[PDB]
Amino acid sequence: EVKLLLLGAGESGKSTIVKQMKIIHEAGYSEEECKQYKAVVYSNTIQSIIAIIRAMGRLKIDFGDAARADDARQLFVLAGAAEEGFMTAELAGVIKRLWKDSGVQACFNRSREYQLNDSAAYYLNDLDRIAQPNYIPTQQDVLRTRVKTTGIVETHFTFKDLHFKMFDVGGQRSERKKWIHCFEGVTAIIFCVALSDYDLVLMNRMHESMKLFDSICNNKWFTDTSIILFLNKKDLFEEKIKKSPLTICYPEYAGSNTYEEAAAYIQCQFEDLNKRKDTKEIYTHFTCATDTKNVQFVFDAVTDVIIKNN
Amino acid sequence: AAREVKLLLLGAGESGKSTIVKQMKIIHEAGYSEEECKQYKAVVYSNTIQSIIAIIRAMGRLKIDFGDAARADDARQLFVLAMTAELAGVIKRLWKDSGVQACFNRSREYQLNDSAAYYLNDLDRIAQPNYIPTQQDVLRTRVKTTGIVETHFTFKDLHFKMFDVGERKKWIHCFEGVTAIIFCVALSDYDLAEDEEMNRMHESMKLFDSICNNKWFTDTSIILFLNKKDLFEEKIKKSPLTICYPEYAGSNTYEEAAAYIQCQFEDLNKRKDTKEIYTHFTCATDTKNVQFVFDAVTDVIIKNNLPDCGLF
Ligand SMILES: Nc1nc2c(ncn2[C@@H]2O[C@H](COP(=O)(O)OP(=O)(O)O)[C@@H](O)[C@H]2O)c(=O)[nH]1
Ligand SMILES: Nc1nc2c(ncn2[C@@H]2O[C@H](COP(=O)(O)OP(=O)(O)O)[C@@H](O)[C@H]2O)c(=O)[nH]1
Repeated sequence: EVKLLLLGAGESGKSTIVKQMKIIHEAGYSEEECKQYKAVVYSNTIQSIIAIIRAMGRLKIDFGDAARADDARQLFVLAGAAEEGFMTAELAGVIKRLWKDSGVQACFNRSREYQLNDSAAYYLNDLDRIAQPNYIPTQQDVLRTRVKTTGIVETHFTFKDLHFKMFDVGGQRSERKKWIHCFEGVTAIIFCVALSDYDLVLMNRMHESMKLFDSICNNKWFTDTSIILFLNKKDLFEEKIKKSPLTICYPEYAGSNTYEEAAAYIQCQFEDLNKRKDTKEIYTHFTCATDTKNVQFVFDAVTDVIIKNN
Repeated sequence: AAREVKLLLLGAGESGKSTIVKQMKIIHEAGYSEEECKQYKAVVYSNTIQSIIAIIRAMGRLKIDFGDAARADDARQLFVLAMTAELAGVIKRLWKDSGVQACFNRSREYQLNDSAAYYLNDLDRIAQPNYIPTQQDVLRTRVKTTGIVETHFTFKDLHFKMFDVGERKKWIHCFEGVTAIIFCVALSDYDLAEDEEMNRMHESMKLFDSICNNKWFTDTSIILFLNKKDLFEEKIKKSPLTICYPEYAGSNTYEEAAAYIQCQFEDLNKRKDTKEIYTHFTCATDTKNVQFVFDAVTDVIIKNNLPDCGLF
């Protein structure tokens, strides 16, 4: 029986990794279980479009089809009386026309300049499928779900004759930091880093993640804890690096803005934080948390290592 | 912030901690929507199944026979069949058998969910192919808590953070600035964990003794919830408190037994001069009572554990 502790800044993907464990080892999501997330998908979806639109204002930008001005105001009024767990084709229509707007899509691409759900685009596009009244959220839909984790979530599953007891720690900064403390001496830690946070001006979000990793990695609490590093959201990174310069996050970066090199660099910047390199090793994997195939492959490796290290 | 309140739910398990949690959602936020409830259809069924199963499976250990020998058939199916309107049938019939009912009445002899009768006596409306469980049905569900559950709610201009730990031991101390502890006690447990050392009540007492006197919570208000008083109100009429406190010489009446049990718990406070215990007789499943109780709880927190910040 092993105790794995998902760690890392919010939105790095701890939760998504939990679901993948469910989907990959125990059973997954019954058409029944999925139905549960209908309200979350709607919530996320509406949240995504509102954010983008409410951003057009600040970033000073006009809608494509001048008429979308009506749908904009409509969006809000309909978001208020929204009966969670169900979305009206009326609202479904408002979002749809807005998402297909020239100026709105322009704001969407200027996404880094504000806060926007990673899943924003994924849901919005599939809006036709999701707007249906009988719509049953797919496993991917569930995986793309974004819900702030509170308290500590604990999942169980057996893999390779091993009883895994995983832990995702939500809660505020301090008590979280304090909960981590009562987690000193865990079999393993899977620290997640959202690679796509390099170009975000949230200190830098990436450096923040780094600072956090530095603490966990060189912390006396985990001197016998397999520090596993998930350089996650590699997909969003790839689509992003070809437009945004890694320099934004690392001015001391001489390489080129290409997935391979930049990714490699980020991995370097994190691994370099490890002080006791001769004593303890960092097991890294570039991941796409939402990608089940990727995560199974990756978790396979994590297990193997876990097995040896003990 | 001064208007931040950290609440920790403690107690023995099946003592009503999560029921309080569920209640905080129903009272201070929205409650369980038609959809959300539908989510619990399964647990309500499993709860129901393991309950009737627990009864039958116990008839044996207690040398009990079915009323009408015809049920022995349904007994067989129940197992080799585990909801279908067929299952609903084997249940209803078994739930009516005199012998079963008699086994159900000796529940203290074995382990049985407290919502057993509730569900079973409502099996019809429940087994309905178009069953949408009620908040109450949700409230009566039983499902082990894992990890740490957290609930946020604003009430009386206070921002509450309530925690329920899933077993729970060194994690209770893993909290900082805990404003208050709501310790739950299952009153109806007096006449019955594992018949190992002491009975549930004494277990709970050990638990409370440990917490009530812990110096880590010296600045934490100790709220005691003598819970499941509704179930307690019934058992005291047909089961002596002596089963739990052999030295008990009082009458087996709600009022007297309840007071006694309160005393046994409050006596444990080894710091009567400095630390006060705020006791409440509750029915975690009763939304009305919970809010009433919780309203009193906050006034206590406001009036005893908060800086002069404006609420009092
Ligand atoms: N595109 C993409 N999205 C991801 C990936 N991992 C997580 N997400 C999404 O990013 C958001 C945050 O994920 P979550 O697990 O909640 O992060 P957490 O707060 O660290 O637990 C959710 O919408 C996830 O579905 C990924 O690798 N690629
Ligand atoms: N009738 C009745 N049932 C209760 C009461 N409190 C809790 N229950 C039930 O007792 C069972 C266990 O409660 P739960 O909150 O899970 O206890 P926990 O293990 O301390 O969290 C559930 O079926 C609850 O619905 C009560 O006050 N009256």
